[PDB]
Amino acid sequence: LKWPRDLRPLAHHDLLYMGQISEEDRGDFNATLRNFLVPRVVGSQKHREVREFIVRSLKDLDWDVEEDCFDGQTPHGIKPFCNVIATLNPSACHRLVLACHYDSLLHKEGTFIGATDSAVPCAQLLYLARSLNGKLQNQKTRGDGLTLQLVFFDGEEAFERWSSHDSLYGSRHLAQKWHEDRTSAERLESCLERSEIANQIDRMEVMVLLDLLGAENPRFYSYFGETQPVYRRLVNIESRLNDAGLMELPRRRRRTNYFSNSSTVGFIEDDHIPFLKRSVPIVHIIPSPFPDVWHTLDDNEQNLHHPTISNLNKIFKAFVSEYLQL
Ligand SMILES: [Zn+2]
Repeated sequence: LKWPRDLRPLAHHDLLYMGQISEEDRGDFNATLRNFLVPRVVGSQKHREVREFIVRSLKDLDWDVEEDCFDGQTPHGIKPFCNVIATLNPSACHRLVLACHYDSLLHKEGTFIGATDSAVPCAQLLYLARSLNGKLQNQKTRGDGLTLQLVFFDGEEAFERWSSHDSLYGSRHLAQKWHEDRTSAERLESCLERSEIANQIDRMEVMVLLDLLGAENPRFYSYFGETQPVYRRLVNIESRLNDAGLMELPRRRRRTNYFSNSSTVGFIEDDHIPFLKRSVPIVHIIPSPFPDVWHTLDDNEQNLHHPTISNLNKIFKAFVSEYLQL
């Protein structure tokens, strides 16, 4: 089966531009990232501050922002949860959805920053919205029926031992909410010819979920055959960036190889699951293996690898540009 949207290769000019960074771009990203490098456990003041910062940053860019708030039972009692959904053009039928979670694990051993999990992904999504703002606002005027949507899930982490009932609180809630929210092509702006739209979940054209990013030398694989055409664009973009000499490497004459051209046999539970169960196509941008710092007190700021983060930001910027033809 072909991808429902013909995927036009990024022109060289655009690839080079998406692959550059000024030191002020680096500084802008780091400034954004500092806002997330704090404990943000569900129910806490800093958690509320982080949500407020996400919401304000995106409202300031003239995105439509929904705070999807609810209370849910947990092994620790009733807890408040608030997903944040930012949509560049609400009326556009189809959404390229980029996602991550913004809560941090309540770690039994002490204060836990969750720098890779997922403070960096949070910052990457905001940095994309900020750095591509002009181009995105231009794209929004086309009436082409496609837009960008950013979802910051709350309550990804378990309070106790990960289970179907203790984990993915925000994503389980949102997927069900959108599945039950009925709509059709006539109510929406420029749906593709062959689109079957019965509810809001059908408008998610593909969900690209970023998680556990920020450690050196991540290895990604295509986890879903369904989105192999999309995944292959990340492979190609990374290859073109290396060919252009636009990746930061430790030594001359090396290449990044983050996006492997293989598939793996690996089952990961994450925020994508409740959407996958409802036929949303998923690209899961998560390393295999997980970073060594995963769910340890060492998942902190100093253990981030900034050259890797810069390289990923170039891939992601080029990918959004290519998908939306910015
Ligand atoms: Zn985690």
